[PDB]
Amino acid sequence: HMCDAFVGTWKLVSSENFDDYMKEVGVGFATRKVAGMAKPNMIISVNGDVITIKSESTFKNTEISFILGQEFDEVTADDRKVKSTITLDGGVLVHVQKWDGKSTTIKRKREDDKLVVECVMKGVTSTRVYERA
Ligand SMILES: O=C(O)c1csc(COc2ccccc2Cl)n1
Repeated sequence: HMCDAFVGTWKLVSSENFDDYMKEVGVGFATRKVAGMAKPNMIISVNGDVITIKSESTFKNTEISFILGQEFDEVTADDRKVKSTITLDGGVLVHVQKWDGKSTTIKRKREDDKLVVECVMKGVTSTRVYERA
């Protein structure tokens, strides 16, 4: 019953500061423009201890499966090769990505009927809000 309130199909409904977050991460112009247009659907499922998060969009379909606290290799939608660890901290899914001596964190939280995604790199934060599909 780990992650129950996250499981489902979610659709992006608002974004703030994502272009700047992507700039901070190092994403180039053309990828920022096309990625920034996307309205992904995020599909979260759990089977035993394994959590799967899929994102589907016209930019780039992704899928990660993981066990909380157990590092895995991830190729991000912007083509970074990162080492990721996802944990639950006080009901918040915390997804840390390490690459080339850098770090970024993606937090996912249930707030009312929304799933709120906060992406932080150095001093730059982007907030992306999803609704049930
Ligand atoms: O909500 C997510 O899954 C999520 C937020 S940030 C991310 C990985 O980073 C990118 C993804 C697409 C374009 C540019 C970047 Cl930097 N995934």
